[PDB]
Amino acid sequence: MPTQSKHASINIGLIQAREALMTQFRPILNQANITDQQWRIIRLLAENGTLDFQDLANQACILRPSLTGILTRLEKAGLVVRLKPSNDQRRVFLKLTAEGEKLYEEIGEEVDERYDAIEEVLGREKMLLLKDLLAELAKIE
Amino acid sequence: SINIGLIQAREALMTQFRPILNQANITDQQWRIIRLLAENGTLDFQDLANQACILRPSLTGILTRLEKAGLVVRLKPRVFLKLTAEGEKLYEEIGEEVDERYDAIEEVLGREKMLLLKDLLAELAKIEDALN
Ligand SMILES: O=C(O)Cc1ccc(O)cc1
Repeated sequence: MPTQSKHASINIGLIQAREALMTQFRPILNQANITDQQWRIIRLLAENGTLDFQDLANQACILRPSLTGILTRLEKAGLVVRLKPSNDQRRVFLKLTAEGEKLYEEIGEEVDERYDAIEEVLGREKMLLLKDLLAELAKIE
Repeated sequence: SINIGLIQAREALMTQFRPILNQANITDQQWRIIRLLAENGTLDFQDLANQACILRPSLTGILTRLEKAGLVVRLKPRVFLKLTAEGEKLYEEIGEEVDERYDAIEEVLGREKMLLLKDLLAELAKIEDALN
């Protein structure tokens, strides 16, 4: 065995943590016919109201051409609508439709159950702390 | 959303470490595997798959290339995996630059916050098992 690095990999910790959430969320998403990437988008559009294409890619962490393809499909499905701003000719905003909002709620409630279970166990204070630290690490640069 | 927060925090780390891994001509997945092997000493294929969060056929491909590069050895003739001498060496020289970038990050957020995050992730993982 070599000498361990000074810092443990926060990266691997982040990856294992999200993957443990996904095994709990995978059957929920499968039944609603929604992928992991699709739900990141759906939950972000619901919670932010709207995001422009560029901000949506950064926050959902999806490569840009792949996001376009996903968006195209979500629009054809009637879940996502494009919003154009009167002060920028190229910039595109995205928002859930009525159908998209309803889908968010019915999936959102199922998903939130595990978040609630963890929160009743870990405590609201710690839960907030974890969310705030992730956001502080994420907003670096 | 802890889910979304987790992936955003990860994407932010990636940007900090990308230049280090690319200069070494190593991918995130390859580095992930090298670290897990280095830090566990020896692992079976399945355990490696689970800890790296990589599906088995995709892992086989990555392992195939790490072996051809002389960094990883399969134990032959359930399959076990181990780093070579060179793989260990690579872990140390890349690992040092990686620790350096972590020191810089820790200076931005603060050591206490970094430790808090590590502690909460560890507590999160132990809640997940308990609930199940
Ligand atoms: O945790 C590490 O080992 C550093 C690292 C972080 C993110 C990434 O994508 C690659 C390496």
